[PDB]
Amino acid sequence: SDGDTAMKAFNDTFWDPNAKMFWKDSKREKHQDFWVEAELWELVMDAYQHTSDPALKAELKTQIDDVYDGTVAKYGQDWTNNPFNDDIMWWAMGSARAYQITGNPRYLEAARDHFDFVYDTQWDEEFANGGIWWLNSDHNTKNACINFPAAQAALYLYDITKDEHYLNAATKIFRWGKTMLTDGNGKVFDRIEIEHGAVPDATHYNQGTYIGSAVGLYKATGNAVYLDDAVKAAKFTKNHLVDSNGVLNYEGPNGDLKGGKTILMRNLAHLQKTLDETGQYPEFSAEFDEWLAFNIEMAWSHQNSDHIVDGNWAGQLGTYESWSSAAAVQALNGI
Ligand SMILES: *[C@]1(OC[C@@H]2[C@@H](O)[C@H](O)[C@H](O)[C@H]3O[C@@H]23)O[C@H](CO[C@H]2O[C@H](CO)[C@@H](O)[C@H](O)[C@@H]2O)[C@@H](O)[C@H](O)[C@@H]1O
Repeated sequence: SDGDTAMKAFNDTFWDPNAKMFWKDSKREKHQDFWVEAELWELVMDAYQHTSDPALKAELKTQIDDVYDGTVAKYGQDWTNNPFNDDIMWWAMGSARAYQITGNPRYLEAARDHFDFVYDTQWDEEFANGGIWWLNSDHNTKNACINFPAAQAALYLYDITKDEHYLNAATKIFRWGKTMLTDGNGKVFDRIEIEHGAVPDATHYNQGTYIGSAVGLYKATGNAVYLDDAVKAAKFTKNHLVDSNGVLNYEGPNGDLKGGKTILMRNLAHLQKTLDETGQYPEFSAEFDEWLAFNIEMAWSHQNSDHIVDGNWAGQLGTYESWSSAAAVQALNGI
């Protein structure tokens, strides 16, 4: 469908061309959190790939560079002092994508140096036979929100570099996460803690990065089991993390989860594209396409007069937030 109207509205409402960052909300008092800015960077990249408007395309090309420059101006070039390994990995993954799109070597160095720091210092086999720690300050839990994004980042690095080290990393992370952070049936657990074990709370963004890593590992290897793993996690999402009418849930008020549909929709588009160009899971592909279209139309129907959609897609039409509002824009820029 049209993703151009939604992307331009999002930029008009939230982009700060002075700081080269998105505002956190329409009160324009604070810029977006560090990790979420990486996900809005990926949204700009997805809209760049989706649009057929050469004017908007050229604007988004410049914006891909600006989002990086604005974050580096505030946080510096070296993010390895951030205690959240997931914050570092969201940026390493965005930087890998920026290189795939542009070939600007600065984005390969940012991706590789941040990925290497996390994988080389935060992968551990002492606890639970594998997995990356959530934090580099304290080691108490290993989480879906670092492990699956790390597998995805390693798969982008393998595509760019052809260095089998990165496919090895992706495979080891994903196999460990499938074993320790899922039920084997498509449900992705939040985390596994040293004292209390697995925490089997499922969320949009952890289903999403699991599906994206499984699809990426299917594309790298040709092994149909990884695509089956992705389809099971997609089916779980469609059958559990929805309301009684099939609309994806609103996961607020938690600020990190409120915009999680953005990451889910990005990765569900990857799966849709792979099913469409392979003839895999034909009955599911048709039902998946109908359910995605239903959700995207519900989101479209929830737009305000400025073409901004808050994250409560099933609810009635205040201050708008860039992370909650990103999910509809992503949904309309599927690649
Ligand atoms: C903790 O994570 C917050 C965020 C991440 O969302 C993000 O990856 C970011 O880069 C880094 O700053 C951290 O909270 C997340 C949400 O926790 C709540 O929901 C879950 C799922 O229902 C629940 O299990 C928790 O108890 C919280 O109620 C969580 O997804 C992360 O794993 C971290 O625990």
